[PDB]
Amino acid sequence: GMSSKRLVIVGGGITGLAAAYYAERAFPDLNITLLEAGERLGGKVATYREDGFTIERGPDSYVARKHILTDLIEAIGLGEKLVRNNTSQAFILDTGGLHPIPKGAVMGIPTDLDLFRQTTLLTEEEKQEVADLLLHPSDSLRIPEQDIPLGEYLRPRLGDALVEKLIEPLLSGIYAGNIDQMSTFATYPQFVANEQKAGSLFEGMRLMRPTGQFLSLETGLESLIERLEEVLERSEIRLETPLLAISREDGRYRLKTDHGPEYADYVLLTIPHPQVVQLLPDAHLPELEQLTTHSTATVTMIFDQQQSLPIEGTGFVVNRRAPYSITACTAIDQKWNHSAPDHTVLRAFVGRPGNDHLVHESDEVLQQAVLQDLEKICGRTLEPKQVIISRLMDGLPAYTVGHADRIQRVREEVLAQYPGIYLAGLAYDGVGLPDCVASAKTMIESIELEQ
Ligand SMILES: Cc1cc2nc3c(=O)[nH]c(=O)nc-3n(C[C@H](O)[C@H](O)[C@H](O)COP(=O)(O)OP(=O)(O)OC[C@H]3O[C@@H](n4cnc5c(N)ncnc54)[C@H](O)[C@@H]3O)c2cc1C
Repeated sequence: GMSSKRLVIVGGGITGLAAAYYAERAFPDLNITLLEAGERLGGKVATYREDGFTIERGPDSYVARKHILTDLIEAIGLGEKLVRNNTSQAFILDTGGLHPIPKGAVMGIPTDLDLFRQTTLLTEEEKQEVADLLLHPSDSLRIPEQDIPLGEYLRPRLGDALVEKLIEPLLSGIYAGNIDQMSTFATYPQFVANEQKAGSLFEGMRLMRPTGQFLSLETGLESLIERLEEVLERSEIRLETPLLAISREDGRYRLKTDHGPEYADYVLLTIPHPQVVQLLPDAHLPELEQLTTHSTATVTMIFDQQQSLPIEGTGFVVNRRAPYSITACTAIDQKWNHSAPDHTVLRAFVGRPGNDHLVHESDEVLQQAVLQDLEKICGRTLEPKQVIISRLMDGLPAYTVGHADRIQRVREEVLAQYPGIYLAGLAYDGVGLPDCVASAKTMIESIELEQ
């Protein structure tokens, strides 16, 4: 039966709850305790579910192709609630107004020049320049052997205008990252693979030429959190119990909390990475000290069903140069059939790296900024019936070239200074829900080798 040894999982978001699920199965004889600092499980995942609404406060969905989360959802009995996103028309907002996303393009890279050059997003001259670059690529281009930033890869092939006006805001989406720092190999390795096969970027994207790509749940993403807790059979969940310190107990660890210590043999930290650095002072973790973040607010406005749709499609992304506080907005009721059946619901995002001060301001200042933006964008006065504001402090890390190797080195240092302490979550192996689930599964698995 039960071993003397104990696993403590720290953080009750998706990474920590997934970790407990997988730990229950991998180690029938190991004791499992989960410490969550706040009043609830779920971390960033939270769903507003009153008055027949199902409106996401944090992540709204996940990439279906990352099927580990689909598999978890099925295994725990939630498969029947899976819904896909509707596709219709999306837009880029810049200083020149609301432009439809150009047709004839894969990830903003033109594959049909005639259709693409109908766009108003670039000037005629910029369009001619994109065409000349695509059809007549320089012999001086070289396929990158080592990883380089996306912007360094893309700018010489496509020019600055297309990268700035279309690709960056398209590919960054609600996350708002900087195209010029993100890794090429870790984000879009198929660009390079296809270029190498087709001999040019334009013909590489043409190999890739063609119900949306995303999954959520009818009962809301928070129902996933709730079901995970429910299917745990022996893990002890302690809410309102932040981990405050880690000390050595002759090979084991003493974990300090407000209500007395927990003793552990294995510790999985799934909490924000700057708390990792502070909790593990004998570990030299500059990689984690230099991993930056920004904060995001979501501001959701519920309107009585509208005769003139405020946005004529699923939503828009905003060019960072334009005079707006919002970085993106979604017509939730257009994108998700289940969320708000008899209403018009808009969800705006606010916050970029190096520019997120609005997120720390009051609800009235945040709301007013979002309202002004939309009233200008939509042409008219808008009178929301209800507003739901959520704030995801330090929520998005900026992964740059060499991240994955830096995280390997962080993990080796932690294992060498604190044997039995493992890390998982959004700082490490990908920001998205499925990446975090995988992060949890792989770290649980690797404890399995070490017993
Ligand atoms: C604005 C925004 C939008 C996003 N949209 C998407 C999306 O559409 N699709 C997608 O796939 N991903 C999205 N993500 C990424 C997604 O949120 C992450 O994949 C996921 O929530 C990370 O979960 P986690 O458990 O690692 O961290 P968190 O959700 O941050 O959970 C950390 C937990 O640890 C707890 N904690 C903190 N300190 C302590 C302590 N000292 N002791 C104990 N517990 C502590 C916290 O209270 C929390 O419960 C989005 C992220 C943001 C910021």
